[PDB]
Amino acid sequence: MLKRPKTFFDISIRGDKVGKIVFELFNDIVPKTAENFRALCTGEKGIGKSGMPLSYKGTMFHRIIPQFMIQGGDFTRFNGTGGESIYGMKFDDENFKVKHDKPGLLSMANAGPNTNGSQFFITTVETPWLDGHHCVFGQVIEGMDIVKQIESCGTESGRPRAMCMVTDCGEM
Amino acid sequence: MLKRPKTFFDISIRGDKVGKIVFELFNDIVPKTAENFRALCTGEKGIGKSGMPLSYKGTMFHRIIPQFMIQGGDFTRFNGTGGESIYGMKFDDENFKVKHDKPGLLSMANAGPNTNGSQFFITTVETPWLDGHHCVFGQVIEGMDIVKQIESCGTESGRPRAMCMVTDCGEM
Repeated sequence: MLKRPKTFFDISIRGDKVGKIVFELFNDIVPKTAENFRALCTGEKGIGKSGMPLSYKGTMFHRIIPQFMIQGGDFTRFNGTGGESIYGMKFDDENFKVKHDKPGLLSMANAGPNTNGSQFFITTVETPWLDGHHCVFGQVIEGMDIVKQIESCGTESGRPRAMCMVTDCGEM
Repeated sequence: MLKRPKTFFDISIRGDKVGKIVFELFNDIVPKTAENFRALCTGEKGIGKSGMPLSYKGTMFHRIIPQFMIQGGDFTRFNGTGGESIYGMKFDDENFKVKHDKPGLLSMANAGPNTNGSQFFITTVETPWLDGHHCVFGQVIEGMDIVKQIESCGTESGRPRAMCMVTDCGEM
């Protein structure tokens, strides 16, 4: 019998520590996707195939769209073109059971079907149009205000107006 | 009678504060170029033409080449395609009096002649091949170890292996 894992990001904005976001991952619904996020928070898998630490520590939210989502998780290229899962470069969309039906959902970014690596995004609104297309695997249980601070650094193109960093992360 | 201005960057690497770099700017040799760096350290010019704060606070070293230089200063795009001077988008190469003849020199990055904005770079070796082509305008007087820590995050393509941030900056 397994519990939902908890992870956290420590956030800083524009160089200043702002607080902590705490996630709960649905390992009961998408075990393989949740477990990817869990390991990348802990860095426990060491050095990935790209020769980089498999860890969100020191990563940026490189795409931020107000009234939509914030996106991060690229720890090989820090610009949205990289990232790597614990399973390899890419892994398949596990399932689409959970809907983007509320704010503060954790969901896998992808460049098409079954291209999951390490990039994730956090919704700040309902985004049902992403249902069936991005795999929701956990939710924000603490720190939605921090999410809304990062969101407030965004533009409609997604280009950020400020650098928001995961300065530390791990499992609680 | 004017003294050389001093500025500083507070650095963090991979999310951890590492220390401070202190510069001395040759306002006696390149007054207009030094003054651009001075203002952008203080943020005193407020909001630039691109609608962003004219400030290095929260900016990244987006290009890092070991046994060469580290490059930062893009506060409009955070990837090497942006930046803005206090004089406008671009300003002319002031002069080329000072040579890239020692480590720890501050020099203006450019995409060709007279395209100076806000991107700078710090040499960690002698780079005489950049003489006559990039405008040297100050030097590192404290924290060369921090420069060498950032450099150690680089690759030969210039892609960084870690996120090194100016978390605070100003004039001393």
